[PDB]
Order: sequence, then C-alpha cells, then structure tokens
Amino acid sequence: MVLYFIGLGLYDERDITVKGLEIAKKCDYVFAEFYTSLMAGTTLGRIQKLIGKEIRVLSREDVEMNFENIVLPLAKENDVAFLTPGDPLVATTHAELRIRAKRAGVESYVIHAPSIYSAVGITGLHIYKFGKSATVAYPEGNWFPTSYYDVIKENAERGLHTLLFLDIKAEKRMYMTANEAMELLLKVEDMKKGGVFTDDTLVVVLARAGSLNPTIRAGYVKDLIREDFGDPPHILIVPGKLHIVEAEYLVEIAGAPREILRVNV
Amino acid sequence: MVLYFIGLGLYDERDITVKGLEIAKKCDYVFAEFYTSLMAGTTLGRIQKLIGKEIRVLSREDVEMNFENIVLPLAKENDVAFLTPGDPLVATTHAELRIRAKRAGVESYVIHAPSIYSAVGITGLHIYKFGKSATVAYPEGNWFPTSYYDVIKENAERGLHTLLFLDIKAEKRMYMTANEAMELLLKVEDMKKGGVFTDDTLVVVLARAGSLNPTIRAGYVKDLIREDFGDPPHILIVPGKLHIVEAEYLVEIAGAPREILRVNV
Ligand SMILES: Nc1ncnc2c1ncn2[C@@H]1O[C@H](CSCC[C@H](N)C(=O)O)[C@@H](O)[C@H]1O
Ligand code: NA
Repeated sequence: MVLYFIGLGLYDERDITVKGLEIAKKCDYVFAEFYTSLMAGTTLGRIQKLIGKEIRVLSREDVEMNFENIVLPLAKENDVAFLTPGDPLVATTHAELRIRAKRAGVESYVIHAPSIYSAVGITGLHIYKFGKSATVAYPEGNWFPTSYYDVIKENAERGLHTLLFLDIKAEKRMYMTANEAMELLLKVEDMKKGGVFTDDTLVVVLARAGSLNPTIRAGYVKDLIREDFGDPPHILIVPGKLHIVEAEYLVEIAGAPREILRVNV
Repeated sequence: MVLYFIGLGLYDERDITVKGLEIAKKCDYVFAEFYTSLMAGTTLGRIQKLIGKEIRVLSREDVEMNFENIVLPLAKENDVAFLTPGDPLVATTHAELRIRAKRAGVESYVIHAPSIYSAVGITGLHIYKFGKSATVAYPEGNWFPTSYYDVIKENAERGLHTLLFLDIKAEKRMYMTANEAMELLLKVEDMKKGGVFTDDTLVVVLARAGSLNPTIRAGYVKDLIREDFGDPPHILIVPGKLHIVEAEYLVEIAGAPREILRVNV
C-alpha cells in the first residue's frame, strides 16, 4: 500500500543512499526512469544487480501520462519503488506525481539522494550565491529560444551565479557538451548583444559529478571553448562576481588562471 | 595517504550514500563535525556502529583553526575521512579546507550526500525557480542582522522563491525554529516596512527533511507563526509567483488554504 520515490544519486550505482537501497530491496515492484537524466557512470544491469530486483524502465510518456495506470495500481497491494537519477522531485514535473498518488489513495514517501543542485558545491562557489537556474536548449527549425541567456543576465546583474543544465537527448543518448553550450551562448550574444556571454566571460565546467575523479575546470571562454572536458554529462556555470575565497578555490582546485584573483573579484 | 570529505545526509545514518559507506569503512582515521547542521534522527553511536570506526568529533574551532594540525597530518600517511551532516560543501565553508589539504600536499576527494538545498523539491516548489538564498541569524546583543530580509525582497521582485537556512549554535544545543524565524522577520518588517514579510505573506516550512515523515506545511504567517512543526532542524521558504501546479501541491500535500489556488498572474 506504499509508493517510494527513491533517488539514485549522481553518477553510478553506489550513489544511491543506504536507506534507499535497503528500502528498494524490500519492495515488490521497482520502476525507474532515465529520460530526465542518465546514470553515465553505470548501467541498468549494475543497478538491478545491486538491488536484486527486476527494474521496469518507464518512458516520459509512461510517467507523465500513465503513472496512475502503470505504477499506482500495484502500490495498492504492494510496496512499490520508483527510481530516478539524482534527488526525487527535483525534475520539475515529478512533485505532481505525489498528488496523483494521494488521489489514488496511495501513501508515498520520499527517499533523497545527491543532486547536481547541491553537488555543484564542489566547484567552490557558495551555494547561497546561485540565482535562478536554466537549461541551454538546441535551436531547431524556426525556433531559436534564448531565455537561458536572459537568466544569466538577471543573475549576474545581481552578483549571483547561474547553474546551466545542458540539453539532453535521453533516448538517442545525445548529450550537449559544455563546448557546444558555449558556442550557442556566443551566438546568442551576437544577436542580443547584451554583453552577457563573450570570450572574456569566466565560466566553470563540472563533469561527472559524483565520480571520485570529476572534471572541474574554470577559465575564460576563449580558452575553454575548445578544451576537452571528457565524457558527459557536462554542467555549465556562469559565475557572478566572485568572493576572494571562491576565486582561490577555482585557482587551486579547478586550475583557473591566477588572473581571476583581480579581474573577477 | 588521502583525505575524504564524506557527507552523512539529512536525517539519520542511512542517508549516507553507499559509496560513502564503503569508503568510510576502509579509512584508517575518521573525523567529523556536527555544528554545521542537525541530524535529528541518529546518534554518534549509531554512525560509529554503521561505519565500524570510532569517530573523533571536532568543534568549529578545531576545524576552522586547527584542521591542518589535527586532520591533515594523518592524511599524509593514512586514509582519512572527514564526515559532516548533509553535503559537506553546501552552506558551509568546508570547501576552503580542500585548499589547505592541497597546500599540505594532501589529495582530497568529495563524496556527496543528500542536502537540504535539493530536498526543497519535496515542498512542491520548482527548484529552478529558487533565487539567492540567505540565513536567518540570531540577533547578538545589540547587533541585529537583517540582510536576509533584502534577499527575500530581491527574489520576490523577480518572482523567485527564497530558501532560508535557519541559524544554529550547536555548542548550546540551540536550533532556530521556523516560528522563531518568522518572529525575527516580522520584527525586521516593522523596522523597514518594505511590505516584504507580513502576517499575510505565504510561507512554507520543511522540518526534518530526510525522515520518512517530514513536516511539510504551507500557509499565511499569521496562521503558521505559532503552529508546532516538530523538532528541528527547520528551514523557512518564502515563495515568489507560483505556478498553478506548485499551488496545487502546496494545497494537496502541504495543507495550504485552497485560497492560494487562485493565483494572481
Ligand atoms: N533535514 C533537514 N531539515 C530541515 N532543515 C535542514 C535539514 N538539514 C539542514 N537544514 C537546514 O540547514 C541548516 C544547516 S546549513 C548546512 C547544510 C548542509 N551542508 C546540507 O547539505 O543540508 C539548518 O540549521 C537548517 O535550517
Ligand atoms: Na538554486
């Protein structure tokens, strides 16, 4: 009679919490989704093995349109687990799933796990200084969206950092790279010419957060736009004015040029 | 000869990630701090029992002044772990400790854990809509902190939610409740009269996130300022312009007054 929303964490099968793993093991049915994001440091097989339960994978349509016909029915008589990468309820449409559960007379509990939102603290940037977040999306056809550019502008204008998720093609497994994201932003800067993203802008690139050997790089766009950050997923951050301690971290830990100690502080 | 920063999570010893547990079990020395946050659902004993090691708890002074004398020295020959509540680098100054580790020729790694920063997702509020964060600090003698009041104003003007970390004096076993935070805010409103935080302001309270039964409440200050939300830790959130689905969740899951369903766009 219970539904558990369990986060799988950041990168591999060991990123789930002890509580989440033990609970998942005692569930009769286990579902999961990998359309909001993917566990690049592992496989479905490794996760199934660790849990010892068959994992029924669900698509975006399965979740958004038929959650109540696929998941909730089984929760009426058994304990069901729903696994998602990161922290449950972070993906904007997932909170609503708990309402569907209530309507179905099904109890639901949330088992947290690490999220990129909190994991970006490894960049040395103070968490309280982050402002609104955005997603960099690929233009397509006659559609050229640029809201993510305005978000950076609103934040930087107030001395706040901007966390940028990069467009992902879940099923086609086609991730947008930090390099690609920078190119798009430079192109958006050439149209709106607001002086928000240029070759002199300082950015931070975080890749494979959660891994024991993540890639943390900071520098000006002109030097990082062609650098190789490794395998996805990539996260882009456009910092606002830095606190000296933030700058010292980016320099000592993320190889940023000493120049930021005077230009961006 | 390495140093591991390992987060313990939100509420109890099971909120640690499997990755963190397996590594912590193999460290020669284990240190920790419990002044940056409160893990209401566990004890040092349970943690030690789960990890199978004795944990030397450090005070804020031991850490902020003598980290390189108490911890780093051992890391130069043994595998050392440093445990903290939630995620080690979120809303703390522990990131700077990685710089010290580096300067002393000690490699460090970070194992994330669920954090209050991403756990706000359980409130139903879109996490991408959160703006700058702030801390409601206890007034000290004649010094009365107010900066956190201007943060709410800045975000509200932009329609962004505001996450408010609540103060803590671990050495005195004092943990600010949401009620206390609301009282301090009304007092600041009385001084500045910016129409930022009044008895008609809608607020959200999340208490003991990470537990199976956290307290999630939403409503007007006048009605919530004297309500009992259970034991600490608590966080206070001042939402901005709400999406309809955010409001539906606050009402259906957080017991908010059906009135907020009628959103003014
Ligand atoms: N489980 C929990 N529930 C509610 N608030 C919490 C909480 N854990 C931390 N907080 C809030 O955050 C403050 C500590 S700030 C340090 C946060 C920690 N590194 C993390 O990642 O969560 C507390 O005083 C409280 O206001
Ligand atoms: Na944020």
